[PDB]
Amino acid sequence: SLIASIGELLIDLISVEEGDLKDVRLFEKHPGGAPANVAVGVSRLGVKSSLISKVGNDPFGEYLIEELSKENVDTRGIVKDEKKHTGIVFVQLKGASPSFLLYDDVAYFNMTLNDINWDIVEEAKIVNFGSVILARNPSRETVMKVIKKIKGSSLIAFDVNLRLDLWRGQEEEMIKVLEESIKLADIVKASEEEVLYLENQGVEVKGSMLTAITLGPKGFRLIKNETVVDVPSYNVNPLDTTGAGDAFMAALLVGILKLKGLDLLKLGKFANLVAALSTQKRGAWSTPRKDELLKYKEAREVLA
Amino acid sequence: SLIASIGELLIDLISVEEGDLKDVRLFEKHPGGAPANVAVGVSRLGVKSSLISKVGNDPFGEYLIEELSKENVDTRGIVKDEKKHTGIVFVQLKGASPSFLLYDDVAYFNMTLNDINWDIVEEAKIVNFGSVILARNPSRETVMKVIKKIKGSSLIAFDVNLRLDLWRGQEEEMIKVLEESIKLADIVKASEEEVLYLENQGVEVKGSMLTAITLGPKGFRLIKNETVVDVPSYNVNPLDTTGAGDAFMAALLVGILKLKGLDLLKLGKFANLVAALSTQKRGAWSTPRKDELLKYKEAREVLA
Ligand SMILES: Nc1ncnc2c1ncn2[C@@H]1O[C@H](COP(=O)(O)OP(=O)(O)NP(=O)(O)O)[C@@H](O)[C@H]1O
Repeated sequence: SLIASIGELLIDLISVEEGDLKDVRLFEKHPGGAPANVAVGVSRLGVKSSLISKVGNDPFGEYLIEELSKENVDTRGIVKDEKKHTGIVFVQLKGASPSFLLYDDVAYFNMTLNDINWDIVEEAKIVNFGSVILARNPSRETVMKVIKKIKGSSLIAFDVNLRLDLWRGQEEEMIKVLEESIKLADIVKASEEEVLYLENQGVEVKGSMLTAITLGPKGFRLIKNETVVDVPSYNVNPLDTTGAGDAFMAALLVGILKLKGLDLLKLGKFANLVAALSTQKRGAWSTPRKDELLKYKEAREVLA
Repeated sequence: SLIASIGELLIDLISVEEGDLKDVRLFEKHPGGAPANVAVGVSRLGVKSSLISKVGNDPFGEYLIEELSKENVDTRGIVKDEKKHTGIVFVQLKGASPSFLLYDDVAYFNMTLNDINWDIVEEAKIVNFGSVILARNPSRETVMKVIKKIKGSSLIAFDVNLRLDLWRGQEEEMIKVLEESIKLADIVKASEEEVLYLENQGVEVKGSMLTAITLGPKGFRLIKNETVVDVPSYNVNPLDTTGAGDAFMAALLVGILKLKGLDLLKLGKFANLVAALSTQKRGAWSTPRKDELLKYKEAREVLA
């Protein structure tokens, strides 16, 4: 029962104080990258996890592999780039206007077909990927080729996770690769904003097997073949919602992998529980551990 | 008179705690880059200073330009790159073995001939550069062409500032460029360690007009045509010596510009004073300001 994530793996330099990145003085270093965040979540839920990515031959690349190893995420598919350094992004999560500065000339955007460990990806039942990694070549063509290649042997999950800043000057190609990725996906996760934006350009944001649309404060919605199920969010006191989204995706993939048929109700309750609890942990890796979850019936239904 | 510096301008992310960069958790952001440090030093000493470099069209590029402007440094020659981000370097100054992680695929290494403001360069009486910017093309060929084109129309200063990590795989090409740069230099500055490294590979570390060899805390030595002067450092209890070298250079260049002749005595004392006092300020921009210097006889002789 393997779940493989392929994409960006990087260092998040999170602003410690408020203000535009221009005026932030202090930063905290943490591991980041949607695919890596989900990989860690999947692992915490008790499912063997693998990450396919590329870091530089430097201290930060070493740091990320170490942190991933501590979470028991299979790191064999993470290649070290001798020319490009570990990906980094400076982020400001605070304030009404969260912002970021992502360095694109880095290792994870430099993946080529010869970097892919095919044994690992062919061994997975579900392969997860996002749009961020597709923002630049060679990683874009590489990822698309890998997906097209394993289609049929593995369920393909795609988190839209759209970041317009990463496509300035190539919006036409963006629409094309996103649409192509969606059509290749059995599982598609997106926000209503992303659904509107995309559909407002002739692109239908839907998975062939399952679609999950996040509604921010209203919770989320699980759509399958005209059968729609809405799930309001739990009312709790969040300490940090930074990793909620990826905690949700992890849960959703683990649930799909675990339950016989795709029972939207049980899946929704499980996903919801994981996300809700993730808000009680700090950081990008806030997914709760299997243990903390067994105390819940909505979790035993999928993990136990 | 105007002194122009050409080279790296970047963001220094300084480790807050000790330890390997892999483990450092907190980093403080500050403006950095030898040429920029010298540019600021020159302006503080009351001389018109211009910096020729390239930053990204991003928050950090804006931060650097703003900071330089607060120091009255002419930034007209600082170009914004639409394709590369602002240079950055993660730094560990603490410990027995300080280290760094310099991101090389950044804006300041991507300078082309059309990025150079020739008006500013030609108008300068002294043009200063260092070896770091020569680490990668196109900046390397660009800087060499500029120096060769003004050679003879302006004094040329070169701070060896040797960083081996930046030349791995190209150690031989390194020696060639340093040799040629030193030979194009009227004024050469280097530490005794560097002198013993180059001359040990058939490289003579000497300027055609003046040579400055530093000896760390002990002091420095000014050499001009077989005339060797030893300047023992003034006694001080250092708060931070990070910017001492660049403060020394800024002083050395302002002295050379102001002094009718090349009185190595009036030059030594001045540079010695400026460097010594710089140890009383924290950070890469530690050059004392002119107003703090007018209280010293050794300084008035040069500025007043
Ligand atoms: N503790 C100190 N007390 C007095 N003067 C100092 C002290 N440390 C440095 N200096 C002065 O500042 C000058 C700068 O030297 P240093 O910091 O070694 O710069 P550098 O030669 O560029 N070395 P680097 O660029 O770090 O490889 C010295 O030659 C001294 O004259």
